[PDB]
Amino acid sequence: MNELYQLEKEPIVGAETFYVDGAANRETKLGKAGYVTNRGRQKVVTLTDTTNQKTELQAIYLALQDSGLEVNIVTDSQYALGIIQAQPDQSESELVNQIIEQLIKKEKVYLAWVPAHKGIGGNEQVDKLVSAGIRKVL
Repeated sequence: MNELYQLEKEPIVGAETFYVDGAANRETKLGKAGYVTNRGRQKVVTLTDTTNQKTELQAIYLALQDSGLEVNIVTDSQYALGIIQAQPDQSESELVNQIIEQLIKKEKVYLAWVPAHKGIGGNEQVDKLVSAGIRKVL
């Protein structure tokens, strides 16, 4: 049970695989954020005052919404990496707070991110055709 859920954030013994990634202009803290679960689900949301990593944090809540018990939350965010991993049930960022509460009523989500911007679940060397849109990730 740990603090408020099963501290995973790393390779899980055997949990469902989920994706999480959103693009929202950091400089303005706004844009889109969605996810795709192994059940073939796809959602999207707008960011408000949320940092680049928080854009993925909000989206993180998505993969955590239909996650279930134990899933693999693949999200590009070194911030969540720091907070979302540190049981942010009530620490630092406010987003991770909501994300954890949901993580509480479940098992565990493997949250990972490696220096880049195109390393998530299903991308296929393409995000959403960036045409100078105002949804760049810092």
